[PDB]
Amino acid sequence: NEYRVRRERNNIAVRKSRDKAKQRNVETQQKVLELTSDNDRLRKRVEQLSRELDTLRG
Amino acid sequence: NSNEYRVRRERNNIAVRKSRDKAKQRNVETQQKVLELTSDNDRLRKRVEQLSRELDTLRG
DNA sequence: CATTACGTAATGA
DNA sequence: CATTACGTAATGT
Repeated sequence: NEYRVRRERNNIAVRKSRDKAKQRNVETQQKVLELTSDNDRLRKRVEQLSRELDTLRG
Repeated sequence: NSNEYRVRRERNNIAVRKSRDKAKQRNVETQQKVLELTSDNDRLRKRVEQLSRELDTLRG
């Protein structure tokens, strides 16, 4: 009957949506980790370049 | 007290709504953090390049 | 107490 | 079809 096949299609889609949202969350936390170490390396670079500018003698 | 099953269910349904609200807010705040770090890394990269061009200009 | 998989029905327009 | 909120039950996330 149509009811059971519509329900099974949705039951499959709800699982798929949930697995996909779990995937995006892992990917988003990865992204926060990569952007944060990039941020820290860029800050080290700025500090080091600023210090050279500030102490250049010629 | 009487009907402990319904007491526990009523309290758990509260915990569940609370947990789901919090998870949504954690999700928002994480996306905002990605935005923030992305725009800050952009700013930091322009700074590295503008400092570098200044050193290049001064040294040769 | 907080967290999460499950099936369902509504939303989406 | 994809997404979301719900209440339940199991479980220590």
